[PDB]
Amino acid sequence: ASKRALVILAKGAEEMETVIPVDVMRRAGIKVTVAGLAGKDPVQCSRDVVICPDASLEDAKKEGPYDVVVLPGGNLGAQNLSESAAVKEILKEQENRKGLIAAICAGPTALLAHEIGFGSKVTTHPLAKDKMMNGGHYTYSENRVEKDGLILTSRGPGTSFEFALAIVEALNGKEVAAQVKAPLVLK
Amino acid sequence: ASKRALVILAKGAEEMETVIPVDVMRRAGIKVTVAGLAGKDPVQCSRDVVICPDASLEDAKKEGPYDVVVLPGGNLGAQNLSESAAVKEILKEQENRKGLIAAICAGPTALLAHEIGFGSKVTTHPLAKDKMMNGGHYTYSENRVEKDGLILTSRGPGTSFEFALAIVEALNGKEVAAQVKAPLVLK
Repeated sequence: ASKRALVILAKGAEEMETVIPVDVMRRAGIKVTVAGLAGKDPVQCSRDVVICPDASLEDAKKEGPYDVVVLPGGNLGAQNLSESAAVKEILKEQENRKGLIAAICAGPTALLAHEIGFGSKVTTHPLAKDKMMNGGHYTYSENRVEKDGLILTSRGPGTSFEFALAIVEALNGKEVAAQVKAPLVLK
Repeated sequence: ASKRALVILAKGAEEMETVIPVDVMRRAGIKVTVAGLAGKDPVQCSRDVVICPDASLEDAKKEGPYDVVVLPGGNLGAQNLSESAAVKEILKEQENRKGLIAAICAGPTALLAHEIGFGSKVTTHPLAKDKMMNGGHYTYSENRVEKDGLILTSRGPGTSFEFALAIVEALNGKEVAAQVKAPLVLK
């Protein structure tokens, strides 16, 4: 079987947190769709790297369901994800069907904005903790990667590989994750 | 002073090895130019991530000199860099002016193709070692990041942050590198 992943790309997204998971998941044989929040046009990321999405979020959502919905970080990117009604719908449906939801660095704050996974233990970038914890709807963790059921979170660009490999393990198992990890030269 | 970096992007380049250094260098205040080898059109990377270069290599080379020329990996990308006469010229001029040259994973094999930095200690991805060592023109290292004078090399996607931070330290110093590293959440 071939798992499917939806990565939602918005203006201001952290490019490393977008590309590392996309790349690693594809190395794991996961069919990944990089969906542009604003449409099919190129997206200017946080450090000006411009990525051309595979399709618009509008079209991509029509090709669901996905085994995992991935939310990259980047403050401005996360804010755009948090303000999107389309994102809210996708996350609510994914949660309802018991599908994996993964967010990294500032990305988890989008879960808060859409009231997703309340009651879960989560982590975020240290600078995004206060925002994420507003209201005490989650229990905070300092672990590099935190997985509480179907809510998988991570802390920053530097934890992107661990984050991606955790997604791979959840979808394709520990063996596949180990096989994909080796050639990456991660110590 | 504001250092300048030239990142040469070719079809088949490893997107993580392209984006991590670009992102990290920009966080370090380095003026980075993502130059498309084939032109100004979007580049399809090794794991299908499509990046739109800031400019064509042709135009970018006219805005030199650069404090560092960066060669991402990815077998097909490295091969394209190795076959480019334009790349050969840029690297030879950078070497001649005693400018830093950085290559990662499969990227160093391009140095071999253009006879750059012979006699230097270098590292590459384990799978690129035999190609790099053809003729014994370099001395091989297993270090995650190897720097011998103006030739800086690294092993793979998983060493991209160390590689990028080494470039930052060489250009802007140890203090700046430490400041940029902290928010990345690298352990």
